[PDB]
Amino acid sequence: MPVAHVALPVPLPRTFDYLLPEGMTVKAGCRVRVPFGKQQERIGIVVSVSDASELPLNELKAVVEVLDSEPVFTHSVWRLLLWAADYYHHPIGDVLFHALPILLRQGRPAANADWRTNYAVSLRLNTEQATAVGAIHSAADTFSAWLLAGVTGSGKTEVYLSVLENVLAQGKQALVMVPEIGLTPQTIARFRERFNAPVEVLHSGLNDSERLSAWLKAKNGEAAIVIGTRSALFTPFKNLGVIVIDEEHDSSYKQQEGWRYHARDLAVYRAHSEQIPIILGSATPALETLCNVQQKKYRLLRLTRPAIQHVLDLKGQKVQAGLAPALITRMRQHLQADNQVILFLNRRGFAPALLCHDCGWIAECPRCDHYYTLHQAQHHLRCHHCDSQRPVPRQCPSCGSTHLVPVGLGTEQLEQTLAPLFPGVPISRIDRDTTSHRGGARILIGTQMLAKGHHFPDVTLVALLDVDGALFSADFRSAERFAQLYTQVAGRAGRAGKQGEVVLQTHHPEHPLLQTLLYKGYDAFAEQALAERRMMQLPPWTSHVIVRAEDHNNQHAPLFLQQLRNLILSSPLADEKLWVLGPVPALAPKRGGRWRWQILLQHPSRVRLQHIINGTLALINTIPDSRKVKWVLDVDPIE
Ligand SMILES: [Zn+2]
Ligand SMILES: [Zn+2]
Repeated sequence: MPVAHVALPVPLPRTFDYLLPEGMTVKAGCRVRVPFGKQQERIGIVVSVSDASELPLNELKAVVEVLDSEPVFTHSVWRLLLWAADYYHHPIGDVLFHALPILLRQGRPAANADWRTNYAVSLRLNTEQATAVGAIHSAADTFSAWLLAGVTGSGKTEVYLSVLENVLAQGKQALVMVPEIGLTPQTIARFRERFNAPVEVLHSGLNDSERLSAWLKAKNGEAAIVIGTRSALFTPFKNLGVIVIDEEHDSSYKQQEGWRYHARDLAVYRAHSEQIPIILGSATPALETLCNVQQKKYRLLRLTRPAIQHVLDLKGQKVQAGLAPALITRMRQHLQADNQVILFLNRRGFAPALLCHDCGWIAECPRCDHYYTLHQAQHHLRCHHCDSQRPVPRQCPSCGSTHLVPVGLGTEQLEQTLAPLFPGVPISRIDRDTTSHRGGARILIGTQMLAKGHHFPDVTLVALLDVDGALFSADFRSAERFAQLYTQVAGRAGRAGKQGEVVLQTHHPEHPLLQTLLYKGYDAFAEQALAERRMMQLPPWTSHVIVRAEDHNNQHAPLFLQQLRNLILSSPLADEKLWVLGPVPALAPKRGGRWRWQILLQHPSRVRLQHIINGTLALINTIPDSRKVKWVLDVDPIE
């Protein structure tokens, strides 16, 4: 009598044991229908089969039905999901079901209702592009990870297409991932045209039957290329030969609710498991990717080859609605010409800092010298790093001025205060934030990078009002995000024959990172920022895990996190290189009627930190408050 160890779609980090009735057989990765709870039945996925259970066998119930004779996961996806459930510390049943098409989550048959033998290659690459294609061509049957770095217009997409052509010429399949925002009509029609082979485009418009039909075609070899967003990483393939991740830095590859996986990292694990090349492409590569190049874990392939810009010093200026006087003037010049203007601000929920508008002084924690977070309503400064607290001072202590201003505020009523300064001028946001156009003069308000397929040809002035927020944020990654945005808009501004203008406002135009970025470029900024991350022992040079908790009384969550902190620190694996910081309020400390708190775990070794967390979680029942609180583990947070 075998025992099936079954994963169910429930938020418990365990499997559930069932007996197989005589005559019924099943294997790992097959779905089953099983009893669950008092008198309910659910679909589960068999994780393994053995002849034993931790419970007495006479306490086990029987599997009702086996749904699959062949598994619904290929090996490499199965190995990736089991590895990820452990590394992200997420319930195995939630991981496995989240990776399936909806119809298969529901228990329906994995069924509905070639190009290989005769592949026809249907173009002049430059030297640099041919070197890149050739390097991946020679690397085709073992694992290797490549950063393809080149500004927009340097020909990355043509390298991708030639690599794919070579992969299809081998009779192998390909996976192409693009950001959520990336599946444009032009992009898609481009791919489909180049390949005389079936291409499946997993775009968010697809209904569940079409998503299953594409899954089946990739699994059985009928589709040559699957193009999709972060979840396409779970696509089964018969014979996968390459993975391409376009725009590898984009934050849409990190899932930030439920299972918080990072598709970029999991795609590299998948390439290592399938023993194939993965190409990560970007005009503004993430620091962790540049760190992987410097450490020789990734290989670099570089592709190489005019807007007016002004940096405005805010110090002592008579601002109107957070806009420098000289910027207001420029905006009037462009608006009078019937052109459009984009203002970029920090993201809503940004945790503001406090600085002197006259001399530039920034409020800093005296204990640990990190920049303070300003809480205006409560007239408090609070340190996100060490949790110290001070009243807001009446005077700058460096110069004596009373003109202390918050930095990093979003479009807080700014729509209302911009209408006075620009009467009769329509105002409109452009952020994809729609709670889950083409004309003359207009002011556009943005808070993040535009999509690669998202252009506003009638914009001739971009203003960056997010500089101070980025530089003096309590989030160490904000400068990196700002550098990536700046490089995009500067590149987009007046690509040719359309004179563009970019204006940056800051109280610190001389800031050394900003100077490197503006006059030496992204790559130089990135080398400098990476060196500073290393000195500070921050990601990508150490590993971080944030434990986030919330409550309805501003007491349960910090108490639970204090206790979790002590339990972590008491781990037999906890050494001198482990830091556990906090508890501290989240950078958005309260949303709804909930208080949000966190601790940060930091270690140089990703695997050691994983083992420390594993030992802590095996003892989580030692902290009974763990069930009085909603809490999650966020491994490798992008915060
Ligand atoms: Zn501090
Ligand atoms: Zn001052």
